[PDB]
Amino acid sequence: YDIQAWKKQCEELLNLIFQCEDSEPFRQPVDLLEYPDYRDIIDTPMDFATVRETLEAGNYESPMELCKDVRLIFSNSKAYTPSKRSRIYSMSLRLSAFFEEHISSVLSDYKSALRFHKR
Ligand SMILES: COc1ccc2nc(NC(=O)C3CC3)sc2c1
Repeated sequence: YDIQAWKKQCEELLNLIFQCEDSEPFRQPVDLLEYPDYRDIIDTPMDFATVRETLEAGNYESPMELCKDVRLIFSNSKAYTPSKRSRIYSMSLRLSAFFEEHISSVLSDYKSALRFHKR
């Protein structure tokens, strides 16, 4: 029932994501010189370095907020892809499956700890 445990769990999951070759396109903000129309489609850019920096600055209050930003990385990829068969989008789908598989226990444990705190 540790209310704070999610933070280090998220740090470790981000470390695993950075070791995945599938995270390459998502490690830093999308390069606007490479994709000049990116901001005409995507209103809120997001990337894993921004997520890691937000976490390390103490600017996430819960793992749900971190999960919302990670999911935005994947929805941006889906919105920007010209095809569902594109390389970068295909990498985003595998990385999303990996992330969802690992974040589920983090969210469950945190929500359970909060419920215990308010019992
Ligand atoms: C910024 O995130 C994405 C997501 C999907 C994505 N699909 C792409 N496709 C191409 O470049 C084709 C050779 C023409 S570039 C790209 C970039």
